[PDB]
Amino acid sequence: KDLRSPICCILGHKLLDKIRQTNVGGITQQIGATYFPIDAIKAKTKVMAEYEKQTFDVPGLLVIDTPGHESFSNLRSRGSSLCNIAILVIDIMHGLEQQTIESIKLLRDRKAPFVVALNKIDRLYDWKAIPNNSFRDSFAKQSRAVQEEFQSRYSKIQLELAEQGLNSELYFQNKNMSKYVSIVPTSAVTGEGVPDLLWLLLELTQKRMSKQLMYLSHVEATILEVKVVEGFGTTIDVILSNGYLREGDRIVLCGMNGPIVTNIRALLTPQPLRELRLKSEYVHHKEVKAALGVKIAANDLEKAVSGSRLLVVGPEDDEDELMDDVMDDLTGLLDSVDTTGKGVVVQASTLGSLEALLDFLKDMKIPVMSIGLGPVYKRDVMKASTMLEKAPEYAVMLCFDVKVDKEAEQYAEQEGIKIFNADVIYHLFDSFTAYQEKLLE
Repeated sequence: KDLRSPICCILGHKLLDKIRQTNVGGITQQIGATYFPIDAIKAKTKVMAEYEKQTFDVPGLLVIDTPGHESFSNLRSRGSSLCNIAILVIDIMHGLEQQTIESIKLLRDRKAPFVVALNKIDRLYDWKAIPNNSFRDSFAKQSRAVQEEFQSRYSKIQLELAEQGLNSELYFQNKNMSKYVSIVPTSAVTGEGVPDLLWLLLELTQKRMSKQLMYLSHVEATILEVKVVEGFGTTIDVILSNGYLREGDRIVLCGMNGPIVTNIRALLTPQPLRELRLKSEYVHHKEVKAALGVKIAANDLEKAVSGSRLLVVGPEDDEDELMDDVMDDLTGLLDSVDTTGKGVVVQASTLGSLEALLDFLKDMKIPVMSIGLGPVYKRDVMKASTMLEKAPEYAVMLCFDVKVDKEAEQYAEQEGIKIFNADVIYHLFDSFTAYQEKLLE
């Protein structure tokens, strides 16, 4: 069979610094991701033969490495196209951070599958480490004492997980993955448990997600970043999870003001050699194939929507129809709102973030007049102005993980339009409630 390389991401507070380490093969830094060829994974999971059967039927594994929630930029309905499984990192020493708690809620709302990497086991007192060893092997070789510290901290964390509504189990004791998330103890410092983690990701993707890895005729590529690069203008960073992209390809994209159609001018990956980075930070490719994180340079990318997908226009294909098709997600979001009624104006970083926020605002019966994506401008604030006479209360903008232009802020202040901006939804809610209540007293 020709199976796709599965794609995963890490939700962490560096663990991936340890996984990406190789000792004198073929692990490559890509754009916004790191790719692990299957042979490298074999080498790194060699010690797992002691405990498990091994399966190597995929070309490799792609790890989305950016620091945010970029793996959830698209609609949840296309989630698996962007990321097959998440790794929720939890500190064994000081337990759950708040960021961890949010990540748990986000994962539940996205309905995304994940495992837990229970990191920092080295910090257990008198931990005697065996570099890059499997967990069970190093653990059996610890003192009874060390084994007991592990059990204590582990149980504390299981409690803290149960408090976020999660039941949890060590991965080799999970017989009910539908009920229990698997826990893999790791050390970013020593590398211990990393073989276990690789084996487990391989296992879950190849065994319980075989259909997701099945060969696909058509391209699957999702926009994660829209970034200016001097010499290229506005570029886009994408995850190509299926198919091929070629220099010169006619592509259509979802944009803030409608569909964009353009032609690929360059396909770019990072330049690994220091000396060559003096000449260019990138390697140009005539053609690339999944699974990879790649930067695309093309004209007219300025209004591109993060989380949107790419369609390649074939000689046979109708461009106008495809242009309509690409919009479907954003348009579906637009249909969820009544532009006529009284309501707030909403603006979000990505299709996924916009969807998560809209779902929330509907859950709270909070009406929304207008919808938007990306950085906030004065023209965007102006949308809420109409609200002021009809309702003082709804003349507000609810913004998620976006930037507000100074001009927009001054305009809002001078107009008495409230701008609430946060990177966690409940912050927005609390601010809005507070505002309404203030208006009441």
